[PDB]
Amino acid sequence: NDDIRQVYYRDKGISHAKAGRYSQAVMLLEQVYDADAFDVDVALHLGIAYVKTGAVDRGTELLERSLADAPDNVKVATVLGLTYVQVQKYDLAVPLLIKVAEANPINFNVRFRLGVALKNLGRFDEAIDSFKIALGLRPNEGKVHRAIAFSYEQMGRHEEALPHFKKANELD
Repeated sequence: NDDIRQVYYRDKGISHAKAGRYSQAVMLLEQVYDADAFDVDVALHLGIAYVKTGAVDRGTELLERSLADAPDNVKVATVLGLTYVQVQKYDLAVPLLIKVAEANPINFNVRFRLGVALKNLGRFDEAIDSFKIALGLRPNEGKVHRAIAFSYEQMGRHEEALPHFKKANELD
């Protein structure tokens, strides 16, 4: 039968998604995804693959349905949170990325994107906090020194900004 074939496309699809083979994931997972037999692992992996292959609205919507179906799933909160940052819905990204950072404290990208979201919302002290954690993870990331410098500057904290601007220029 096709049911066992179907199981094979599903797992291979999910595995393409996880490896960053996003086009191949879309090709496989479109053939398995079923909206009235909803499987959150397929939905979440096809969802991020859509966002990555340019079908941003279609993917966001699958990610949002995944969030409705599985409110505690950290993988969904990861891909949806980072997608909201990519589309500038900073509002909606913050709660999601906080929860993921609490669950995976050495996920650098999540911590950084949380800092970015907070910054763009004008929550500079919170932003700074997240940027210091991001620098503890990767002390030589130029982009974090630049973001934290800007955030300290926005608050009038020039003394604290200055070595971060010097470091971003050293790593440049």
